[PDB]
Amino acid sequence: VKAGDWLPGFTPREETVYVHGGVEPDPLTGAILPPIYQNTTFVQESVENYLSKGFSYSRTSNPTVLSLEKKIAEIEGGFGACCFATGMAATVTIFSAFLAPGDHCLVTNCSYGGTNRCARLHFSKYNIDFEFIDFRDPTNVEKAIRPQTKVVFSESPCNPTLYLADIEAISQICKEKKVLHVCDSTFATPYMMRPLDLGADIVVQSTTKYYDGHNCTLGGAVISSTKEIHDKVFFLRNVMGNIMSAQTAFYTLLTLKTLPIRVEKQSANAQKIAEFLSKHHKVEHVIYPGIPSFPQKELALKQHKNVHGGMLAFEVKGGTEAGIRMMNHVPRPWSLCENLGACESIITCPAVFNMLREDRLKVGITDGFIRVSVGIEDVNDLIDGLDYALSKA
Amino acid sequence: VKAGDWLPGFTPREETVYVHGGVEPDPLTGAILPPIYQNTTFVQESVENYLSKGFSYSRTSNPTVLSLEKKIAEIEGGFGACCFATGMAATVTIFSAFLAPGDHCLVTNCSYGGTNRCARLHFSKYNIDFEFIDFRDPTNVEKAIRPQTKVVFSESPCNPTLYLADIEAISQICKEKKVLHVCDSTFATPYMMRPLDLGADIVVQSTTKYYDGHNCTLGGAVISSTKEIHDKVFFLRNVMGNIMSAQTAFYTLLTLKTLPIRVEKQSANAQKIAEFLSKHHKVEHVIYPGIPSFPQKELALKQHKNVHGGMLAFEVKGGTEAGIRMMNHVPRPWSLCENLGACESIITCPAVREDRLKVGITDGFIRVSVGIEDVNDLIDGLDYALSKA
Amino acid sequence: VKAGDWLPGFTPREETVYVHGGVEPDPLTGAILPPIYQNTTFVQESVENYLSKGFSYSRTSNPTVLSLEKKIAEIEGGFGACCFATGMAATVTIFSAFLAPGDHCLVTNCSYGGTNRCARLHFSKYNIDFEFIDFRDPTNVEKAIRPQTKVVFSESPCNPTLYLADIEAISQICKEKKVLHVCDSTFATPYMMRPLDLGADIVVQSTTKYYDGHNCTLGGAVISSTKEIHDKVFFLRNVMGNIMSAQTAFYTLLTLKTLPIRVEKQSANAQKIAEFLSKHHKVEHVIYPGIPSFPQKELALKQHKNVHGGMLAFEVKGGTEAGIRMMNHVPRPWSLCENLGACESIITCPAVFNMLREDRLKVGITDGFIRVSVGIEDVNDLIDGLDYALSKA
Amino acid sequence: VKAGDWLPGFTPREETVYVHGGVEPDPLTGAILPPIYQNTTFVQESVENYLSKGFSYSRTSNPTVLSLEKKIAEIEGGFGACCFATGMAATVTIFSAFLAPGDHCLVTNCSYGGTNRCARLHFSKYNIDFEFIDFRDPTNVEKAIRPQTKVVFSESPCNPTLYLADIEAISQICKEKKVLHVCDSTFATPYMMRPLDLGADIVVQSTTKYYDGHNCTLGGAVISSTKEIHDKVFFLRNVMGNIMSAQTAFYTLLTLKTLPIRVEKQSANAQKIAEFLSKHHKVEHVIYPGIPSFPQKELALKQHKNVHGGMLAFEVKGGTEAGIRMMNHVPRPWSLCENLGACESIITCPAVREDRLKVGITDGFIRVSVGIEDVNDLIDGLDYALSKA
Ligand SMILES: *Cc1c(COP(=O)(O)O)cnc(C)c1O
Ligand SMILES: *Cc1c(COP(=O)(O)O)cnc(C)c1O
Ligand SMILES: *Cc1c(COP(=O)(O)O)cnc(C)c1O
Ligand SMILES: *Cc1c(COP(=O)(O)O)cnc(C)c1O
Repeated sequence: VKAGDWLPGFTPREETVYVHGGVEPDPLTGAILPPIYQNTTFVQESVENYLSKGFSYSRTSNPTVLSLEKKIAEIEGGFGACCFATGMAATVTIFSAFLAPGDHCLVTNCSYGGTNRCARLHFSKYNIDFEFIDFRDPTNVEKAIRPQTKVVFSESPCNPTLYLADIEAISQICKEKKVLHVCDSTFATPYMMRPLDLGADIVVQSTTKYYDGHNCTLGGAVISSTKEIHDKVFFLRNVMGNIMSAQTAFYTLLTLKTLPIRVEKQSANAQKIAEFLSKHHKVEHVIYPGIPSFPQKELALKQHKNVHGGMLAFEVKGGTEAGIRMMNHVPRPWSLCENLGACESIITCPAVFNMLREDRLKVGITDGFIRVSVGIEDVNDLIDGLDYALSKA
Repeated sequence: VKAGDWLPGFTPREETVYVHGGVEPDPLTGAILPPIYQNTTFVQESVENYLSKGFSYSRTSNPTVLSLEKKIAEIEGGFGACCFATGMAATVTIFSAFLAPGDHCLVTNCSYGGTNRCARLHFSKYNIDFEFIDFRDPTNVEKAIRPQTKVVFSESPCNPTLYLADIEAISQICKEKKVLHVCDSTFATPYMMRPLDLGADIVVQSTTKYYDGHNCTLGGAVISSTKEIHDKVFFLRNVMGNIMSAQTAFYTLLTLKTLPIRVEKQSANAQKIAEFLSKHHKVEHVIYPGIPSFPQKELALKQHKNVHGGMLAFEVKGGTEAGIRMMNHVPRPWSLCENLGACESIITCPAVREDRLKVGITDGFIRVSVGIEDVNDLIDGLDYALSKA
Repeated sequence: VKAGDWLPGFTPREETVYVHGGVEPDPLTGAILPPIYQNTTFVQESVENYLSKGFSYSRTSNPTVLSLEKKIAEIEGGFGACCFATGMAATVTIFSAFLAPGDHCLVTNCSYGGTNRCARLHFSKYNIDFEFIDFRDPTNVEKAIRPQTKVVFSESPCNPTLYLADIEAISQICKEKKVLHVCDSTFATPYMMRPLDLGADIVVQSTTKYYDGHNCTLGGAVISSTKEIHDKVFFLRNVMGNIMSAQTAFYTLLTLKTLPIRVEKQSANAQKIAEFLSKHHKVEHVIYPGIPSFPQKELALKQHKNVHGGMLAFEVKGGTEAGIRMMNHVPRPWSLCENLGACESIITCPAVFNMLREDRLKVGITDGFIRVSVGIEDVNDLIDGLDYALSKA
Repeated sequence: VKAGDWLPGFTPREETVYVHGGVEPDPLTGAILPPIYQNTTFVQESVENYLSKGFSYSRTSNPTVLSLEKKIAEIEGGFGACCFATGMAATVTIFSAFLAPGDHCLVTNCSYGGTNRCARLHFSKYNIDFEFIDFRDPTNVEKAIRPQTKVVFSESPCNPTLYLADIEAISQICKEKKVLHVCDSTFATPYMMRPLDLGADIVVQSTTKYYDGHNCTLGGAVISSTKEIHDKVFFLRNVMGNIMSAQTAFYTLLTLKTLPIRVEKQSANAQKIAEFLSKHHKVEHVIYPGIPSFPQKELALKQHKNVHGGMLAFEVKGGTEAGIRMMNHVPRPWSLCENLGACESIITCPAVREDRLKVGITDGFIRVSVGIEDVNDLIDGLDYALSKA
């Protein structure tokens, strides 16, 4: 074994895979990072040697994007990954590939807003029936499967309610039923939970959130457990032209290296903040998978590795008015905006940042429902700011 | 009127719009170029001031992408534009927005391969009927329109045959029929043909090609004639997650500035190369709108402005094997690859299928993208290559 | 000869060199554009194979920067090129390499402000004597050469007066005198004049201006006629750590492709604008190498190929007050700012955008002296805006 | 105090400054990250409003670079910071600004190679006398100060020996002597040592190393304790044309956010690797501030905060050939290259010169940059490599 070779028969440990996975020094120059292939087209040597060097057009595939895809397939435990302009585009590509008119698709009722909206507002017009059910109980899913069900789409934890789905149990049901199991583990990251290890057929990620974790790029990823699934997604990406760009792939290859340490820090910070809010006289409920009153504590302890994540939610006593005063008074370092998973701590109120009382209520997004993405700042500053805002609420 | 203002009541001339349309110096700093908003989210000042600064999340809209969209809307003469990760995503978004199960869509039979394939192989599974017809006679279009027809999709010039479609007549037909006319004018560029000026309801562009013209970025654009259409596209883009990145948009804002002079040069070179090939004994036919042998020269002279474009095609005597030997022996500066519209001259023979000769792509059919190299190097390379055919 | 080879024994024509010079498809993937080597360090195969792949540290050299350097050396007719963070850094590196205390350096008295300032304010403290003389007459230079003269630094055309220097004649003198001839041909571009073809030893370029021509990047280049000179510059760049970045190199590799067509359009526009101003009753003098009253018309016709450039200057009747009203009233498309050579037409007043009357007068930068960089907009818009501003002056 | 404001009278804690220092949401859009001002010039509103928006030309200053400079000034506790294309340009600019013919400058004898070489081989031709001495005893510094001495240049820890300099004592010596103290704390990072807090007049940083920590960018920074010093540096940077690019500054603004957790991890790994090597029979000596065998452990415990850093060094028994065989057989995840401070673990043996052993770099001297990989992979690779020594 020489410098540049890995030791044979060794599987690199996890953090090493985050640092190096799917990437070796440039063969041509030894460049330690992958060069950015900011180019549209790739010259062919001859008609007979078409694609011999593996590339022809970046809408189809691109060397930088491919390096990122390989690293992501390694980190998530999948056969192959496909990288997309956004997480919404990865989601939409799954829905586009595996559903046809007359098909049934069970979706967690607490899915990300955008996922729900793309299902109801758009894909339903193709006479695809999306049924949104409670995924907390796996028997609910098992018995909601119909003969037209082709896809079961789980999310865990859920955006923003933080409800968990038992991925292993649902995967068990879907295998027995011969149904595709797709799971959106954006809130979890592979550091906390890898649905493909838990039996999922497909994982969808918004790399915008934690993969990036820097509020820098948009991106999506579809990680497939088999070559058939992977090739289907690959084909449809080429057709829908929603592939990720080389520059975004570079950014994400760079930010993935620190995902484990980032998520550890965010999660410790979030554990402390959730405990603080748990004791606060102005706070009505606190949802965080790591505090002992979490209603799905057992599933969390079963399913979450290392951490319980950077996301939490709470409710301020007083209702919408108090929540709004609180939001309007949360100071820096906090940011009042959308997105999550970033180094920068973010706070938002999903119910004021278009629908009706009863929907957001049945969903769990109450009127004072504040969603919180914890970053890597000093937790004492973050709690100072929350405490101030709360005294103002 | 002081420094930094456009004169009220005056309209910039064409090239000025390419340089400056949709962009002003940065209000905060005066930066002559718009900064790159390489950021995903935008901080809101309060709950009630939500969106007061115009942005929330870059998947929905981004300032750099918006400046490019304003430029493109100005260049193509439309109400609004939306920018996409690719031309194929733009096309797909039109299909997704304006078709439903049971609808009918007429598509030019000589469309870009990708368009034909996403229609026939994906959207057709939603029980959408795509009919491919010959758009060279607008009477065909008029006769083929059904009551379920929602979209007529033209492309002019066509890839790779360079067939032309009469955008104005087709638009009058669709207006009378209240059907949406979408035109893919990627091969023309707005510098030679603007379908919105000719009555098209929507324009689709692969900005990858000429807008970029540098082999650098991928991109797509949908330019909408009306606010209703543009709002629909915008909403669907947000739902599809196929918006263009801010970095890409910065690149394209940069490269658009030289589109007029780039296309002037490419078309000069293309005219010269077409005349050269028109005389070569190894060459069966030459297709370029700028030579008298062009079948649709009347429509060409009516519809094309400034130039006849950087794209041409030609047939080499001897069929597929001849074309292949030529390709294998085309020297630099030519590049054998995909893509078109670049400063780098590109040659390809898409053949290397009885529906090919129905789509007009024959055995020795060679599509040629003329760049801005010295035309003598390009012609000398072509002449050598042909000596090996 | 196969696809990917050039025809043997052919020298590619000029515009072809701008499009392709110093760049071939990526050997590894066939990528038509050079990949961006956004990386600091390059992995070595072994101790004995150190530098075998040619790179180790991007402060010293970088593959993207090297591609740009090769293209630039081709376009300018030099042995080798060295690319720098800015044009000021290239200039400073020349001054740093070839002057020592006690040395004499003749500089054109109408050099770029920054060049003059770095000479007087900084390098003079090393007891280097910079003598600034009129370069319009080559005999002035010949007879101003002293035994301590090591460097003759010409600029042509000059920023902003547009004075020309007879590069061939000065090169002749410097050869006979055994003195280094450096020429800053930023205003000219190699499309109009290549001092290395005219006998210069070194060419300095601010690639910020026309190489870029898009107001996008900063950059500098030093093109050396011999390997000795080139290696000296290379060493000193590594030591002073002012190399250009891979990303800026990519941008410039991309913008160089259109330099010929850009400069043709800018120059036609500038010829028209200079004629218009030549006829304008509010304009006192107009300087443009292309109009028939240019005082150095003969040298211009001798020395300029294809074009007379995008730069012009004029003076408004009325003095500083009229000039200021005019500047304050020039509308878009014009931009009131610094820089030049860009697609965007730019106007500025060097004498109000810190010194004294008599210096700016002896220099030629009069009080109403407006410098104009013409872009590629529609010339009718540009003349409309100038005419408006002038009616306002 | 509403959303978007810092509480008046409060000072952010350390890690918060790494995330947020010197940056606010974009006033125009609310963009949570500052846009990239990839532009050369800035449009002025009028002749008299010249510079009213703060910018004119990116060689002189640029908004992205300025936001990074504000962050860095906050992190290092200085009046101001200027950013440069590289660490070497920062060092060079200090030498250019503060030395003149006939001046004297004391420089640590175990400085980074580049610093020693730009002094001995370039600036010495301006009749500037550079004296290289042993900074481990501040009495040496005090005794070596001449009336022509203008700059004392310390570096702590030193590259590659990891010698420490007592920044506080040296600063007191230079204060009494009214000589400028510049400290290159590149190896320490402000997370472990901030020389400005210890009395240094100037800090120089290669942001290439830990500030970046990703092997991505080159960069330098000069942090000035006073406005006089900072204005001098700024003026000279404008004259030298060696400012940092806006894109680089964007990258570094990004990577700085994780510097604390990166360095925490690297130093944990480094402590474990040093303890491992301290026990290996093939290893002569191990140099890491965090083990009891460290000669300057008292100064280490006094001057280092939080961690003892990601850098270590060690000597392999058998000399140069042993070190070389080890290097040739260090496996992945290790990278054999230059640079340090990255998430990617890097190893090198700078030897492959009687002044080497005067500068303390022996035959089997191996400098090691510990990244954030799993320490077991790193130790296993080192153990194999050593089995081949
Ligand atoms: C944000 C999100 C998405 C959408 O991904 P984008 O990158 O914003 O398009 C999908 N799933 C979850 C859980 C998400 O949070
Ligand atoms: C290439 C092309 C497209 C597709 O655009 P992409 O950017 O490659 O996805 C659409 N129409 C035409 C005419 C095209 O040539
Ligand atoms: C602008 C200029 C320079 C300086 O180059 P920068 O890129 O601005 O540092 C040098 N010479 C001339 C003629 C110039 O115009
Ligand atoms: C590398 C280094 C430098 C030089 O910085 P660059 O960015 O490589 O130019 C200066 N000081 C130390 C300690 C260094 O290690």
